[PDB]
Amino acid sequence: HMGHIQIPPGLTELLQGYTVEVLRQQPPDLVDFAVEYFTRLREARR
Amino acid sequence: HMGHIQIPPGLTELLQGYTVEVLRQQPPDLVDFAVEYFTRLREARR
Repeated sequence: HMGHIQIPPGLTELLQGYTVEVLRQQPPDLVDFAVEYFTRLREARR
Repeated sequence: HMGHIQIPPGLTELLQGYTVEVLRQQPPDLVDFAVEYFTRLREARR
């Protein structure tokens, strides 16, 4: 349970957008906003 | 719909932990991991 790699792929871009959203609409809460925004991202293509 | 501030409070620390989790357990997916980890954070205190 130690691992030898420390580079989260697709983590930068994804997070980046976050700052672009939470700021373009400063939500009343992040935790909840993170679950709603991401929970939907799974069905984005829809 | 423009806003004049650009500093998400409580956003750094929160995100920081993320990198500490997604890396200490490289999940099979971030989006879903973001919704599960955060969706639960709301009931953390529990």
